[PDB]
Amino acid sequence: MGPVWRKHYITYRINNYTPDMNREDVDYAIRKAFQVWSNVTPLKFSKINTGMADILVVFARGAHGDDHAFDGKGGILAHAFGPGSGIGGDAHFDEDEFWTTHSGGTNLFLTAVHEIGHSLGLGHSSDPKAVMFPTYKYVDINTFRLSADDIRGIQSLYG
Ligand SMILES: NC(=O)[C@H](CCC(=O)O)NC(=O)[C@H](CCC(=O)O)NC(=O)[C@@H](CC(=O)NO)Cc1cc(-c2ccc(-c3cccc(Cl)c3)cc2)no1
Ligand SMILES: [Ca+2]
Ligand SMILES: [Ca+2]
Ligand SMILES: [Ca+2]
Ligand SMILES: [Zn+2]
Ligand SMILES: [Zn+2]
Repeated sequence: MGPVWRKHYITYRINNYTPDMNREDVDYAIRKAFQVWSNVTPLKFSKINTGMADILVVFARGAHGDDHAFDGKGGILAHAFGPGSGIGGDAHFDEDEFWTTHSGGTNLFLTAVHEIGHSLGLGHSSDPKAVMFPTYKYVDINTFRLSADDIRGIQSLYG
């Protein structure tokens, strides 16, 4: 019962890239994270490099221009705004973390799946198996799957 996008074609743009990973790996992680949600909804996501994207993906540090300042290494890893114009939908990742493609540091893909959930209108789950649970936990990314609770949540918003 949070806000939803009132359309099924949603664009995203990667505003900037963490130096922790190569650009191609950031692109891949974000694309795959969007795919997780498109797989179970009518939503389609297209990356754009120019224009006005709905969801802006940002890596930033500390106080970074909104009311949700980061806290340095550890603690909060990322945050995102629910659907709406402007900053609505945007997903922000704390550059003070060490973003990775793997089990070391903080896995970008898994964190992005969680944040994009918020960008689409989901809140937190109390189900410890849900990607929308409030605390990060590395799982085998090649066997990762949305929980039934996550699928219930997103299908209740779209479709
Ligand atoms: N406490 C911890 O274990 C870590 C430690 C961080 C560190 O020191 O490096 N920190 C967090 O988990 C923080 C705690 C923040 C707080 O409440 O104080 N959580 C986050 O930063 C969240 C913040 C948030 O909710 N943003 O919207 C970000 C977050 C949530 C996840 C997510 C990913 C996968 C899963 C998961 C769980 C079970 C199964 C599966 Cl398949 C996946 C569920 C959650 N990824 O990013
Ligand atoms: Ca936006
Ligand atoms: Ca932090
Ligand atoms: Ca970093
Ligand atoms: Zn922010
Ligand atoms: Zn969250």
